[PDB]
Amino acid sequence: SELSEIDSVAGVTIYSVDGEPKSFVYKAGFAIDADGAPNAYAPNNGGTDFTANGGDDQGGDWWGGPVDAEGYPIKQKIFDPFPGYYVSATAHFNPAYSEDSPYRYIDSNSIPFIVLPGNHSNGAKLGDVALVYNEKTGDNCYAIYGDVGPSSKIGEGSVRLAQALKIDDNPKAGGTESRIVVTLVFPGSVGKWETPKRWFSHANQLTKAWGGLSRLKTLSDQL
Amino acid sequence: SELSEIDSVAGVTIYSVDGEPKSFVYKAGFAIDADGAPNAYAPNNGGTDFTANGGDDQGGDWWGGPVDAEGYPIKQKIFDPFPGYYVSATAHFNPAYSEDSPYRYIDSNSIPFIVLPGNHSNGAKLGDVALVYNEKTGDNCYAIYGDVGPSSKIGEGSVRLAQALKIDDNPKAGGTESRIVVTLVFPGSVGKWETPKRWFSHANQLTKAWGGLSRLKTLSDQL
Repeated sequence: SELSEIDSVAGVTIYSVDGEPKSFVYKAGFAIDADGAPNAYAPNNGGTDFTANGGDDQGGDWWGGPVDAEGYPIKQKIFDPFPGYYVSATAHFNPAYSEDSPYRYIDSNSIPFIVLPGNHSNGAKLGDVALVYNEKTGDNCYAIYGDVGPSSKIGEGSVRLAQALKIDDNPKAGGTESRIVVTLVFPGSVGKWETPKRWFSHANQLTKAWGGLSRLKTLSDQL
Repeated sequence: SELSEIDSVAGVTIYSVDGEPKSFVYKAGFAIDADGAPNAYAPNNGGTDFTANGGDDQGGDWWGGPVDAEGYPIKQKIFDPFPGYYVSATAHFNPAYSEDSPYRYIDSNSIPFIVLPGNHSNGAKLGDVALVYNEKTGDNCYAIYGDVGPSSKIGEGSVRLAQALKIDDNPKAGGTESRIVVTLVFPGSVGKWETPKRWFSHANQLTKAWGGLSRLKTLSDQL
């Protein structure tokens, strides 16, 4: 077999794929990561996700995004997409923008991105590209490794990636627990922030060199 | 008396203001410029503005945004805010993104920006900052010179700037022709693209040095 187990998370095996470019693959469900969307979090459950999923916004521990000097979530400004909403962070970021800016983070609503579990990146660096495939519908999309999830879970990506895969994109009730999504990651492919046009083109180039979606469909029968 | 006429458009006198930092001021209505908003234009009147307001989207003269090699408007991709909508352009732009990207242009929905009439920039360069004041309500906001309008009209700005001034922000039916908006432009203040946090902070410093909003309110009685 061209596939060799390199890792396993929550019952999902991750396989190294023989050949160039270097890649690994796994079949999992698809939870919705709204992190980075500028409407994900707001006071009093005003966002698309529950405020409490970012922590305590009243001077306790807030982990959902950047905080001020007193530990309160940053509120978006009049020049930000959703004034008064909190700034939701992703692990991948655009260095052009300050820590307190929604523009620093990857907008889950518009950018197809995958989540990898913490300590299970398997050599991938934030910004690396991937091909993502819904085996139930045939839908597929290129994506970046854009966020880090719990080390104990696997199979998660952005609101826009869900839309592209025809998976329910609602942050509260969406996603699927059915293991219908095949993710092919290209570790070492980018490793930095770049424009979506640039990384999408690169994902296309790597996928063609790797053997295309047709090869992924063939390999997916082993998963 | 601190004001000296430097220009006139559509019956609106534009005045330089004595002292540093250099500035000019005018009192005008506020038309809505949806250019740069990624939902402004789409085929078949799908955008927030009428498609015809961008020109001819059937291979003819299209001024609404970039076109392909055949002359038809560029459509947004799966990694753009509104896939399938046209790319709407502003005169001011972010050089980090390609001509065909909505991210290159100033998103009217989120960025407070003013329009100056073509051939009537009066020394201002795109990216320069301004203080904008609704004399009827007292609302005010800093903004950038973001787009170029018809040479025969004056008083126009972005959807977000309308929101900040509590003026109807609808691209089709909004804005006002009542001369209630006082715009104080700082020519030579920035003259390039930079993050909103940077230019907004600089506008705040220039306004402090210039004498604050209270000075603009007093000067507005001469307009």
